[PDB]
Amino acid sequence: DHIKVIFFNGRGRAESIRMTLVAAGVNYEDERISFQDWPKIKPTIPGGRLPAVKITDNHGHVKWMVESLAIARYMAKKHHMMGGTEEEYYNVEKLIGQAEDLEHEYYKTLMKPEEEKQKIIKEILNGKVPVLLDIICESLKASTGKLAVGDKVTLADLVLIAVIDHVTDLDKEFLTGKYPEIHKHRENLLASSPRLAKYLSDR
Amino acid sequence: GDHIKVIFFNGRGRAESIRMTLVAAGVNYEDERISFQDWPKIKPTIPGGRLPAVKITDNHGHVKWMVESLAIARYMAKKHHMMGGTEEEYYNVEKLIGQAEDLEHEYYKTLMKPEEEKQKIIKEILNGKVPVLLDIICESLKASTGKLAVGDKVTLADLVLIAVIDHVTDLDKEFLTGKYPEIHKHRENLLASSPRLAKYLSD
Ligand SMILES: N[C@H](CCC(=O)N[C@@H](CS)C(=O)NCC(=O)O)C(=O)O
Ligand SMILES: N[C@H](CCC(=O)N[C@@H](CS)C(=O)NCC(=O)O)C(=O)O
Repeated sequence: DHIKVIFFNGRGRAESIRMTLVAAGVNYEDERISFQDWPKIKPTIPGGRLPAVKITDNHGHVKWMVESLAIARYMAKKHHMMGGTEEEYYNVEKLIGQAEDLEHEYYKTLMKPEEEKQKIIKEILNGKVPVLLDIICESLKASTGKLAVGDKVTLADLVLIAVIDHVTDLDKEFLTGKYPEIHKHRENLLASSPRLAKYLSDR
Repeated sequence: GDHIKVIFFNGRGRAESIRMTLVAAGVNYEDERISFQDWPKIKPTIPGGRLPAVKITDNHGHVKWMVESLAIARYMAKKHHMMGGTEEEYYNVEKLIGQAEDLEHEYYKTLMKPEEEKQKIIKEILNGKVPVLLDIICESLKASTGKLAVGDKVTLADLVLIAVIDHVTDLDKEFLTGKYPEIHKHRENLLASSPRLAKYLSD
């Protein structure tokens, strides 16, 4: 099996797929599509949207996967990162749903001109962003372990890291002196996963 | 002796997926609808401060709280064999869910806005992402190994899809008239496959 991850942006929707693969110790090839090449490549991608995952086997047969968090969930599930009980599974999904709500605020700021981007940033950072970070903080407090859910790595952990990095892309100081539980989550995570720590250090 | 209470405000909102999976599973529950007037006082009693939420009471009267609509839905669906029976069916369940939620998110752009502003946004999405997403869902449905969204039996993907199509039609009751045969065909196949849901929806 050759796994290829096809995407536009370096820390976009593909991050959860890449992080999931990295934490599982599964090898993959990154293929980044330029803004210039997209018109040509679009019709070749089932569904016409990125990110997408092209899996090619030993005999050269191709299976396609699309919808970032559907792919992420599938891989996580295969590598035991979707919780170990129905109840852990619920808590993995709760946190993902929370992180995705936060991500959606961030998305409001994306590919807009330097001007409109900063009016939206100011609106969300005084709006749903702190509300959602508080909700995530409380969710983290309720874990039975040191990570988002239980004591071992799940998709919840990886989706959370990616969304937090997005918030700090909007205001680098936003979590400075605040949300100890979030800061602590990342500490505990990089310790449970040398791979991810190594992946994230590089970029 | 679990008492399941579904707490919400809309009525055909984010709770719908929870209600529909309970209905399909033939699991009984109580609807508690929160009025605008009552929300200020009820809000601090809901963990997370957001609806919908599910309050589960045993025969002793201990409380377990569930929040995040699609985390609750997924947990219920998983418990009742509606999240696919293989890892690949599971991926396909999530793919369709992800597609439906993209559509839902366009619909949300129109909500709780004054009549005039709502008409400007409705026109934008209906000539933009809405038809693009409906075409993607149509092709997803075509790729099913059976007559429903994934395989031949009910999954969460089926219920999330019908909820989102009803939202599209709330925006323009004619939008799918003579279009998207596979979507109409899906709902047909679904009501037939689930008397309980057909009953639930007719009323
Ligand atoms: N539900 C999303 C859909 C992906 C999506 O909205 N892709 C955008 C960029 S992140 C895209 O490929 N736009 C190019 C196009 O649609 O032509 C996912 O997580 O996979
Ligand atoms: N967590 C997401 C979203 C929850 C959400 O945005 N709920 C809103 C309305 S649909 C809410 O209860 N807001 C009340 C408030 O925040 O004061 C879900 O349950 O699907």
